[PDB]
Amino acid sequence: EGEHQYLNLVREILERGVKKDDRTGTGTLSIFGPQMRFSLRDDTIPVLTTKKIFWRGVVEELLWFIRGNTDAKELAKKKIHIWNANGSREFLDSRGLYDRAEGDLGPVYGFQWRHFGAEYDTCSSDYTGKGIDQLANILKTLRENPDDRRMIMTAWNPMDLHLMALPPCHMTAQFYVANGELSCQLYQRSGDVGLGVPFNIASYSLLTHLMASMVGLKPGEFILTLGDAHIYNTHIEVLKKQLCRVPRPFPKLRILMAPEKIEDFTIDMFYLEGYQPHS
Amino acid sequence: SNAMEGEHQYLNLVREILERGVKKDDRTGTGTLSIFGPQMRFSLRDDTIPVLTTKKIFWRGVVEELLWFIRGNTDAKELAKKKIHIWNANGSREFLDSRGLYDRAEGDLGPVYGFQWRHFGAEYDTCSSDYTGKGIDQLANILKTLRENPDDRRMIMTAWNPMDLHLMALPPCHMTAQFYVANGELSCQLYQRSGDVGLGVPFNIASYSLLTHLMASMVGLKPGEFILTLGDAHIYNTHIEVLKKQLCRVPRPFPKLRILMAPEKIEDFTIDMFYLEGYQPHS
Ligand SMILES: O=c1ccn([C@H]2C[C@H](O)[C@@H](COP(=O)(O)O)O2)c(=O)[nH]1
Ligand SMILES: O=c1ccn([C@H]2C[C@H](O)[C@@H](COP(=O)(O)O)O2)c(=O)[nH]1
Repeated sequence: EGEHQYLNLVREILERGVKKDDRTGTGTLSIFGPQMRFSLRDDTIPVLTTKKIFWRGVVEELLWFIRGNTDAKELAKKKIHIWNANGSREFLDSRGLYDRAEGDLGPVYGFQWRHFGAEYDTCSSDYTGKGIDQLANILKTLRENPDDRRMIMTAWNPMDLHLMALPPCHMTAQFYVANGELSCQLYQRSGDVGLGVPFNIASYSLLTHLMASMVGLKPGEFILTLGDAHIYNTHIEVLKKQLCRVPRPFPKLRILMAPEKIEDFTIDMFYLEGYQPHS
Repeated sequence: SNAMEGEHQYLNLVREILERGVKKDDRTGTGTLSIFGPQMRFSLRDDTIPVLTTKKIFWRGVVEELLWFIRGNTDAKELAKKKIHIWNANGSREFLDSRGLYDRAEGDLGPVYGFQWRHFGAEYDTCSSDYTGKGIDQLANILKTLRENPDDRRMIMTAWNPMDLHLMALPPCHMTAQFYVANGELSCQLYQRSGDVGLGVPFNIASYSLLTHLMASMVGLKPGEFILTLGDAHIYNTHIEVLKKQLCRVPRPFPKLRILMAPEKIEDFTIDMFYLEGYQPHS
């Protein structure tokens, strides 16, 4: 049912979610363990049509993850300011990272993907050949042994959590191949269904399409498995309004080229075709 | 996944892989029927524990393997002493040599499951080594969080340590678990990257459901649900006919777990402290 899976999850949380408080104390409606499956066949990419998704933000954040970058200032340079708050002096101080420079998020997401286990210094440091390159290893495995049942990429490193501005949310992904098609399952421990989740869906779906082009496979499915899937009490009314919007068909991703190395992908190499969101 | 489908979810999953699974080769290439991403949900309410009734589950094996994980133990010889021989093959001289672990003593599985639960990040020496206060005790940290901040969305326990994989006899299967609390009920979701639906999966279901029941008793919570999320869910070509025969079996109601006491520390639980009530499997 495509987008209707997302909209039915919103509906389910509104109707059956339990009243649960978050870190600050801000209330949520919550359910545990829901799953959503999106077809990536016929170039489809699940970018929501009932709300306009910040596609440029999705792309730049992903490429920044793929490069193994952790400097929020590098995103701020591209006019993507989604990570600036968690890289602020006041926020880093609140986490006990007083020595850490402004915008230096620590060994978050991408650093774990490309350099798992490497000793973190700063965001500007040279990490070439440091730690375990999980992403490069998955790409080599998809080319040489696509039936492998261990194609895991994790950002969940218990030893580095204290060094991160925030612990990973979209924490573990698994890759799978069947009938020349690449599928991805993301385990996400916590999901703000109203804000973060639509962005995570577009992000990992883009990652799967990009990875498929790297290894001569076709995109299959993207599965999002959530832990605590919740709606903030402040979002209920705006989400109720979004539920009345009739979805339009999902856009198609057009990849113009794939470079030799996945970290050399630029926003110019691919684009959304027929993206018609509600205004 | 729907909680009150009980054992029918499992029988529907077997039927699903049988009818819709793709022909996929494994490590050796023995052949499987495979599907990606299926989920099962089991209610642990009213003391229910999802131990399959369409096939007899080795309950004593489930229990002793779990307690051995909870203790952070990795010596297959310690399991063998309890007449549980399920890990003996992967601890054998021939198998350890096949993994390039020639220096490794027989039965020493390396930093597998339980060692990661209790000592994530600790430097592994042998199975007999003293690891008291070494590495990150994920299980003890989850238990403290369940007592102090049950709404926490970071109660993760992982065995997936990329740096230790080469030291293990086998990479972790049941790799990451998340805990959750709502209305005084404890739920567990397990992410399992690979599942042999015919053999390992029924055992993993009973194992993590037992762990949830045990953890709840430790922290004054009631068991809620156990969610199993699979990556590659498969059936080996050699099991197709035996599984088709199991599909003709009508499930009986699930047994109930009776916990007599909970010790101060979870690693001090013994098989004598709890038992299965009304377990009626097909013979
Ligand atoms: O990619 C992300 C990152 C964060 N969040 C949301 C989930 C929670 O509402 C919040 C993080 O809070 P904790 O789960 O860490 O408490 O941000 C997402 O939805 N997606
Ligand atoms: O707790 C476990 C451990 C293993 N397996 C099965 C899954 C696979 O059939 C096999 C392990 O093989 P790989 O996924 O590592 O290739 O054992 C399970 O079902 N459950």
